[PDB]
Amino acid sequence: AAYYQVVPVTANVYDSDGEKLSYISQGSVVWLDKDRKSDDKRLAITISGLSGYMKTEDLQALDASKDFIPYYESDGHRFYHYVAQNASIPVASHLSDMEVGKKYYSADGLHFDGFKLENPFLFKDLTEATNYSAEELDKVFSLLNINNSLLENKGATFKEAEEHYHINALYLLAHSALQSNWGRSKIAKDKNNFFGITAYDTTPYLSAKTFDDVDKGILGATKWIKENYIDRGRTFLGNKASGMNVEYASDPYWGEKIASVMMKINEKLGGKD
Ligand SMILES: CC(=O)N[C@@H]1[C@@H](O)[C@H](O[C@@H]2O[C@H](CO)[C@@H](O[C@@H]3O[C@H](CO)[C@@H](O[C@@H]4O[C@H](CO)[C@@H](O[C@@H]5O[C@H](CO)[C@@H](O)[C@H](O)[C@H]5NC(C)=O)[C@H](O[C@H](C)C(=O)O)[C@H]4NC(C)=O)[C@H](O)[C@H]3NC(C)=O)[C@H](O[C@H](C)C(=O)O)[C@H]2NC(C)=O)[C@@H](CO)O[C@H]1O
Ligand SMILES: [Ca+2]
Repeated sequence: AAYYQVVPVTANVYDSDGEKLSYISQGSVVWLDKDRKSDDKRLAITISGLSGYMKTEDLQALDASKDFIPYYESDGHRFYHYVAQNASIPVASHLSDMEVGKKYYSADGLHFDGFKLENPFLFKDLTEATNYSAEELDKVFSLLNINNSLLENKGATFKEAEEHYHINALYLLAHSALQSNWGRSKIAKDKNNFFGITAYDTTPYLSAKTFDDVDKGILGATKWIKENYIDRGRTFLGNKASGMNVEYASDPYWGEKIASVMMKINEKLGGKD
């Protein structure tokens, strides 16, 4: 088959030596790589920029004529990634080379047969500060109709976290928005944990770290990200080949999702970044 789906909760991706390169989530769809050798035990695959090997034990073959395969599609204004059958995210502006309503396929969301995307937020150095002020960040809640968020009116805390830890506050807002449903998930409300800190796939709620209050949750999560990712040379969102997404999340499109939120916020606030 050309496409395979991940069966267990997570599955590893390996190099030719059998060394672990990353891990990907249940239901993820990987492409068979016909330029490398597969055998009975391991398939040469590509996923979210990463070319490696997966155990056949962890995979189920798909039929693209009846099973969902992730794809990209333009509405004539934005290009969307269908990451699941009923969920899309905007990744880029429409390019004249895109046919509206045509499904496109890409192993990295950057290289397509007929055009190339820039996803600048996906590769932006997260140690560079946002050009948004605390007051501008606070405006996003009204502009994106975000109701009942624990993060409302916390722009000043995001900017303090940026000042102190040298981590982009637009990224911190977008990461908390995506990971905790704008500070409305049960982990957010119970644990003041807006960033999925130690929310492991096997037991996400139980494993998630606890913080004392909303401000200590924003500052403590920022500290944790700085010490565990930025200071260890993971300085951009990325994908399964490089960046924070290699280790931070099993979801192969975690980085693309956060970059999409950054893109949406930046457009609403006037394009300063
Ligand atoms: C279309 C769209 O936009 N959809 C949105 C939707 O995505 C939103 O929902 C949110 O989705 C997120 C994924 O995109 C999901 O992310 C989860 O987040 C945590 C943190 O990122 C992550 O946890 C990782 O788990 C692994 C284990 O599986 C750990 O790796 C282990 O670490 C051990 C110790 O270091 C090590 O011994 C083990 O060997 C290793 N295991 C493996 C297999 O390698 C990670 O630990 C790392 C390595 C570390 O210590 O640094 C751990 N990361 C961290 C930082 O702790 C999950 O993988 C990830 N899940 C997926 C599928 O990616 C959000 O989940 C949150 C946390 C939650 O469950 O509440 C999810 N949020 C919600 C609210 O559902 C959605 C929001 O509503 O919005 C949609 O629009
Ligand atoms: Ca190696």
